[PDB]
Amino acid sequence: QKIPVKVVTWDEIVSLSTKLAEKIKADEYNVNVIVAIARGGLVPARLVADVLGVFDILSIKIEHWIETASHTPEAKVKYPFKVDLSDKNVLIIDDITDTGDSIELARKYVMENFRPTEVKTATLQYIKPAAKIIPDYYAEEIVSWAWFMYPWNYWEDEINLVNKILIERKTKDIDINELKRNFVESYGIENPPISLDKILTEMKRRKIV
Amino acid sequence: QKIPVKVVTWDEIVSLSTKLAEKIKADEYNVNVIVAIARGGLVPARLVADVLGVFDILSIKIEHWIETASHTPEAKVKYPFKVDLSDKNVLIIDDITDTGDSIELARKYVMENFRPTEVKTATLQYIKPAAKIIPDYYAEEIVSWAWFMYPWNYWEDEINLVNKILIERKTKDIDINELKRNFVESYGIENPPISLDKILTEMKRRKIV
Ligand SMILES: Nc1ncnc2[nH]cnc12
Ligand SMILES: Nc1ncnc2[nH]cnc12
Repeated sequence: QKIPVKVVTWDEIVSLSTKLAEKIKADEYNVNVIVAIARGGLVPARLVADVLGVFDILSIKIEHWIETASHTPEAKVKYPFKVDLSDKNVLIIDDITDTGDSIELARKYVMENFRPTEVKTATLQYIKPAAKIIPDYYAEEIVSWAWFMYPWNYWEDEINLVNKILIERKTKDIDINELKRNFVESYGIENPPISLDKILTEMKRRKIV
Repeated sequence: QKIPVKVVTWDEIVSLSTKLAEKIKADEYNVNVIVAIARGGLVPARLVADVLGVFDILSIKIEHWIETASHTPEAKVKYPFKVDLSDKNVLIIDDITDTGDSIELARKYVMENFRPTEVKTATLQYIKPAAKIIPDYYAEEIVSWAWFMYPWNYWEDEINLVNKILIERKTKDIDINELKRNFVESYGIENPPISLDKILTEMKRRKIV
């Protein structure tokens, strides 16, 4: 019932994004167009583009669906479109390769619909034990599964982590102090980037509580 | 010949992005889809999405062209596509409104090709004196023109700032100490986020020097 959670800072994102770009430099892959996987790849896409000198970034939104009875997972491009990237070297970017389901779909999608000369894949992180497909480049190998909390995800991640606690509670409990204590117990996070009272307020606004 | 340059940190981006989101919360605009203007809007787009709870982000790349003899400016969507966003509330996001040429184009483009129920515009910064169009939301009003150096633009911006200095001189064996001095004199930057020796190396790699 504990979940391993790792808080990632902006300094780490800069550091990881730069290291990722350096691998691509060293490999002398000449990137013309970066395709970001939305939403997780937008930020790393931009930073890699800055270091490598890539002017053209596009994005595709990938949704993840689960069938209730079978527990079957399915990944889908939402708002799919076509453009002509023939004559271009494409780099697909996302934040993390977990199962590898996302970069697998992105790669197929891009090859069929953008028809680029070449395609490669890159993510900041790569979970060795979990990944069915290995991205062509990654900045950091992860050998033990954890949930990575990115700085562009602090609100949503904390909202979901709070929710996971609240639905266990047999009797409602507003004592923010209980909530904070559980957060430490369950997630190992003594100081959430966004304070839990702010998270609660926002959950109310959204009609989540 | 001096250029007013403002270095923007990540802490400022987080702060600005959040303030921008708060204005949108307060205004009770219910955003379904964020359309980011690439490349400048990708990062702010992501952060705003996190704070507001928006799952769908798309992007359009906007180029800026200048006619040599006439000095006529023209902004153009590159790799244009169409998708169906009817029944959706769209928020278009960019880093800065300078002339306003970009958000003007984006807005027209989006209404004509995505066909959303409603469209609004947002940027982190807005230059009052320069802007011919005004974004619906902005985090910070700028009353005196400056070049804003964003954290996702440090390499490219510094490369261009270095170049502007090098073309004034004839003597072609680059003195780094001279270069650093000029950087302070021309831009007011004593401590560039990326060290100029790294910038120079990268300019070489790209065949810029
Ligand atoms: N392990 C993980 N951490 C953060 N984001 C993810 N998205 C999919 N898997 C993830
Ligand atoms: N004044 C400015 N600062 C940073 N980026 C820009 N892009 C267009 N105008 C800009």
